[PDB]
Amino acid sequence: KWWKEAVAYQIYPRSFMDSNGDGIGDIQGVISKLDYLSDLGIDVIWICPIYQSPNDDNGYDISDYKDIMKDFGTMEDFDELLDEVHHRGMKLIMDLVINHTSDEHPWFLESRSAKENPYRDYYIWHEGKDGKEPNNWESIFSGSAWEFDEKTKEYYMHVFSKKQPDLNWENEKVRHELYEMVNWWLDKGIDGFRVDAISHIKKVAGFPDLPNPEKLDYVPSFEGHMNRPGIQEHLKELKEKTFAKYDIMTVGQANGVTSDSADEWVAEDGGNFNMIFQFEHMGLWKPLDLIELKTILTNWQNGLEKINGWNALYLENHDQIRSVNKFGSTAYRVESAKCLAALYFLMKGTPFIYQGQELGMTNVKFDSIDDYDDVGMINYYRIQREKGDSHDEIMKVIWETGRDNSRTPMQWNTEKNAGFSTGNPWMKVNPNYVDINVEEQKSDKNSVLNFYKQLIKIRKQHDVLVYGTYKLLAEEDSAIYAYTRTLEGKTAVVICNMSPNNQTFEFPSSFTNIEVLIHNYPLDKNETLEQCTLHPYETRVYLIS
Ligand SMILES: OC[C@H]1O[C@H](O[C@H]2[C@H](O)[C@@H](O)[C@@H](O)O[C@@H]2CO)[C@H](O)[C@@H](O)[C@@H]1O
Ligand SMILES: [Ca+2]
Ligand SMILES: [Ca+2]
Ligand SMILES: [Ca+2]
Repeated sequence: KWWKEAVAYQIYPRSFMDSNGDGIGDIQGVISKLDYLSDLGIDVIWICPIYQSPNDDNGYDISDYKDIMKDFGTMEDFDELLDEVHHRGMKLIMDLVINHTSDEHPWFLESRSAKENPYRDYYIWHEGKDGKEPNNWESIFSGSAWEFDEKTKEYYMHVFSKKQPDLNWENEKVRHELYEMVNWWLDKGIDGFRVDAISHIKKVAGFPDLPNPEKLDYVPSFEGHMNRPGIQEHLKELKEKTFAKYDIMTVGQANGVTSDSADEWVAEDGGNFNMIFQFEHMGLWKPLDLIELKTILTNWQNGLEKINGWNALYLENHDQIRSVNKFGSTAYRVESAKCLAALYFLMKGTPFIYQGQELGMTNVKFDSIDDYDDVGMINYYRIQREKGDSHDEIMKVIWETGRDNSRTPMQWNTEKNAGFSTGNPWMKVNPNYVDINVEEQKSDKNSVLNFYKQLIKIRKQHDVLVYGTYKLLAEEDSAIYAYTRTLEGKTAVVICNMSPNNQTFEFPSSFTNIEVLIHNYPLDKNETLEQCTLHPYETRVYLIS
C-alpha cells in the first residue's frame, strides 16, 4: 500500500549526471542530485541497470549480477547511494534482467566452450536446419534470433542483441541460481524491482517456424516467445522463491498482456507482480487518435478495478520517444507537457516520471548514424540500407520512433552540456537545453517542473486522487479527455483539452463546494463554470464535495 501511494521516478544513469568528466553518467552523479528528487516529492527511485556490462545494450547485457558497472562506480558507491536515498525518505528499486545475460557472462563463456559442459543448457542451443538457422525467427533488434557458434557448431538464441543470449528457464539449475541472486540483492535492503522483458522467458517448445506470408528473411517472432502459455508456472515460482519473502514493490515489464488478460499478472489475489508496465497505449503510430487512447487507458482502469489490480501509470521511459512528441505538440510544448502530465498522472495507479519528462524535454534530430547508439536502430539502419532504403528514409524512422530520443543527457542548466558533464557526452545533448533546463524551471512558478511538483502534492494531499474510482466522461469528444475520480464524498474532475486548439466544453456536473486544485492557464475572470472555454492543451482539475 505504500507502493500504491508512491510516485516513482525512473533514472537512466548513463545520462543522468556525470560526476567525473568522462561524458558518462555515474552513481556519484545520481547522489549529487538527490536533493532535486527529494524536493520534487518523489517516493521511489527506479534506476536502470547498473551492473557489470559490456554495454552492447547499455546495461541490459549483464556479465556479473553482483558487481557494479565500471563506468558507474563501485559497490561502495552503490551502498552510499542506497544509504543516502533511504536517509532522505525515499526508496530504491533495481532493474532485474533475467531473460538473458551478456555473452561475456561466465555462465555463457562456459556454456559456449564445448558442446557438452555443465552450463550448456543454461542457454538455448540448437543445431541449424538446411545449412541455415534452426528456425525463421527475427530478433527484436532485427536480423536472426540465432547466432552461430563456430566452435560447437550450433546456434544460440537471442531475442534481443547478439551479445544477449537468452537464459533457459526450462532448466531448474538456472532458475535456482537466479533466485539466489535475486534474494542476495533483496537481503541488502533494496525496495524491490522493475522486472525486465519478463514476458519473454517462456519459449514455444521446439521453437517452431512462424508463418511467413510476406516472405521475409526473418519473421517478427513475438508469437514464439512473448507471454506464451506456460510462463505463469515460472513467474509463480519466481514470486514464491524471492519476492513474496520481502516487503517490496515489483513492477513487471510485460509486453503482450492486455487489460482482459492481466489477472495472473497483477490481481491482488495471486498476481505475480504488484503492477506491470503494459504496452497497449505505446504503439499508436498525425492527429493522435484521442478516442483510441481513451478506450485503451479506460480498459485498464476498469479492467484492473474488477480484479483488484493496480496500474502502473506512465507515458515515457528509456524505450520510447518523448511524450510531447508522441502524445502532445511541439507547437505547444510547455502547455501540452502539463496537459499530458495531469492526464496520465491522475488516473488510478502508481505514476512513474521518466527523467526529463518533468521538464517537457523533446525529441532530438542528429544527422549522422554515428551520433546514435541504440543497437536496435543501428541494426535497422544497416539492414534497410542494404535493402535499398535511403539515408533520409531511415533517419526519419529513427527520428520519429527511436528510443535514443529519450537517452540524451538530462538538462540541468545552460552551462556546457547542460551541466550534465564537463567532458564529451556519450550521447550529444539536445541543443534545446538553452531553453529547456532544470535551473530555469525551478525559478518559474509556471514551469513544467513546478507543475509536476504540484501534481505530486495534490495527489498526496487528497486521498481521492490515489484510491478514487475512475470514470470516463465525454467519450465521443475527439478533443477533450475528461474523467472523474470518486471516493466517498469527494469527486475530482480532470479535464484535459488534448488538442492544439481552443475548445468549448460543458462542465460535466450536485456539489456543496468546488475548488480548483491545479490549472496550467491563468483563470479567466468572466468565464462561467458551466461553459468551459479551454485554451490549446489547457488542463484543469476541480475538487467537488
Ligand atoms: O533487455 C532487453 C530489452 O528489454 C526491455 O525492452 C524490451 C521489451 O521487454 C520487449 O517486450 C520488446 O518488445 O522490446 C523492448 C526493447 O525494445 C528493456 O526495457 C530494453 O531497454 C532492453 O533493451
Ligand atoms: Ca562519469
Ligand atoms: Ca518446463
Ligand atoms: Ca477561457
